[PDB]
Amino acid sequence: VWKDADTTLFCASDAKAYETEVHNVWATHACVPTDPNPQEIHLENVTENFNMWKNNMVEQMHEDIISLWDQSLQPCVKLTGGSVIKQACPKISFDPIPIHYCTPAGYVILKCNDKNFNGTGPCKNVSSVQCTHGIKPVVSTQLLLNGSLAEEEIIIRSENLTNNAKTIIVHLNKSVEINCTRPSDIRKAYCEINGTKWNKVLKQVTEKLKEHFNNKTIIFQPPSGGDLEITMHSFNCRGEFFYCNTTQLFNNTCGCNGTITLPCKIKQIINMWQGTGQAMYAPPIDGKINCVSNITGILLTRDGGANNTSNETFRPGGGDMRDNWRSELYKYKVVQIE
Ligand SMILES: CNCc1ccc2c(c1)C[C@H](CNC(=N)N)[C@H]2NC(=O)C(=O)Nc1ccc(Cl)c(F)c1
Ligand SMILES: *[C@@H]1O[C@H](CO)[C@@H](O)[C@H](O)[C@H]1NC(C)=O
Ligand SMILES: *[C@@H]1O[C@H](CO)[C@@H](O)[C@H](O)[C@H]1NC(C)=O
Ligand SMILES: *[C@@H]1O[C@H](CO)[C@@H](O)[C@H](O)[C@H]1NC(C)=O
Ligand SMILES: *[C@@H]1O[C@H](CO)[C@@H](O)[C@H](O)[C@H]1NC(C)=O
Ligand SMILES: *[C@@H]1O[C@H](CO)[C@@H](O)[C@H](O)[C@H]1NC(C)=O
Ligand SMILES: *[C@@H]1O[C@H](CO)[C@@H](O)[C@H](O)[C@H]1NC(C)=O
Ligand SMILES: *[C@@H]1O[C@H](CO)[C@@H](O)[C@H](O)[C@H]1NC(C)=O
Ligand SMILES: *[C@@H]1O[C@H](CO)[C@@H](O)[C@H](O)[C@H]1NC(C)=O
Ligand SMILES: *[C@@H]1O[C@H](CO)[C@@H](O)[C@H](O)[C@H]1NC(C)=O
Ligand SMILES: *[C@@H]1O[C@H](CO)[C@@H](O)[C@H](O)[C@H]1NC(C)=O
Repeated sequence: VWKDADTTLFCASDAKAYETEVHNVWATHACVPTDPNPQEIHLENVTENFNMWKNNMVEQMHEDIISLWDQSLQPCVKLTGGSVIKQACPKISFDPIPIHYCTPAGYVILKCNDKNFNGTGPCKNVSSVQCTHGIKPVVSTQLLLNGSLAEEEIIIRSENLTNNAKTIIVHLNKSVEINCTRPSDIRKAYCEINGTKWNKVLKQVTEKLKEHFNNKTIIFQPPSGGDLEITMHSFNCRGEFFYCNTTQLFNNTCGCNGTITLPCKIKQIINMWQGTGQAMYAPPIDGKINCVSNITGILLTRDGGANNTSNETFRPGGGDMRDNWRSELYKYKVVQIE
């Protein structure tokens, strides 16, 4: 028998002791080795209530990735609270590895196994684990990359679908590849996407949004302002910060069924996701830079004033990295064995 409780977690990883890669190096000194023989125990006659939007596991993983990034990414110049920090800025090797989050003695992790569980409310197929599965701390906006997929249906996850400032997390069941490259202006980059698969999955998601918003007309629109970090789909590829224009995906047109080519730029000055200010890095490395990533989720914000209007308007959201961890941690919760 158990009780809801918060506790300090510890991380586990398949990290290589001989790697120079920064994620491996952080987990070699901050995490344990993954359990060589994990045990999931299904708990019968048991229904449990979950809530991904009030889950302390998210804020603890957030804390970890903050610290991994400040130990691994060394910008030339940091501009925080008036201070201006000059540093060394060698190029690093960057490629995230899965992290597992594990309870200490006396506590345990309950797992929701309902395939169409939306994130809040009851779960009747519940298991028990000592560690979560392997989660990749991928930092990005608009699109959630290299994550896990919904088992059955596309799932809409939000704290309050009526609050328009409450972000929406769309969990796909079919991943779409995005192939982003800077070949051998050295900051010009691009991304290739199957419009065939994108527009079909996009149409499937607007069907899902009709269910939650009284059959109304779903309209996709580009971000209506902000810094480049949220107006573009931004991510780190091998240590370089990419900024990609995604208006061709957030578009209601679809003569369009081939490959979509998104324009991208590698930026050296960025607004940090940790909130601490600005940072400037060094020019990108020699040679072809290439990352192929799975799109497994979308982040969205709904427009306002349409209380009386016939349609609903959704634009690609992002910015708060806590929602990125929420999208992989939603099915877990820590409880104290009483
Ligand atoms: C409704 N949303 C609220 C909202 C909106 C925008 C933002 C926050 C919250 C937080 C954060 C504030 N910090 C700041 N303004 N300097 C700011 N996020 C970021 O700057 C950010 O993610 N950058 C970033 C860096 C690198 C990569 Cl690869 C990347 F993919 C993204
Ligand atoms: C509970 O979840 C498991 C794992 O996903 C799956 O086999 C099935 O949906 C459920 N099985 C039982 C016995 O409850
Ligand atoms: C999720 O399901 C619960 C009931 O299990 C319901 O109260 C809530 O409105 C649902 N939210 C969404 C976004 O579907
Ligand atoms: C991408 O998705 C496919 C299937 O959806 C899977 O086989 C592959 O391992 C995924 N890659 C990553 C990095 O998640
Ligand atoms: C994903 O879920 C949607 C329901 O929104 C469904 O129509 C679609 O067929 C599913 N795709 C797969 C591959 O199961
Ligand atoms: C969702 O937000 C609306 C708008 O403020 C609010 O009136 C409503 O109470 C919220 N829904 C819930 C279930 O709290
Ligand atoms: C990614 O794009 C590059 C350049 O367009 C190409 O050489 C490579 O084969 C692509 N990879 C995949 C998996 O499509
Ligand atoms: C929404 O539209 C579908 C169309 O298949 C219909 O079956 C359903 O009853 C409608 N719901 C509402 C609330 O109008
Ligand atoms: C993205 O491209 C469109 C034209 O396709 C352009 O109007 C828009 O300004 C671009 N996005 C940003 C953030 O500049
Ligand atoms: C888009 O996906 C389909 C799979 O349904 C694949 O056959 C096709 O090659 C992809 N697009 C391109 C341009 O190759
Ligand atoms: C997704 O995974 C592949 C292989 O694991 C990797 O090359 C790519 O860089 C990842 N995507 C991002 C955005 O890091």
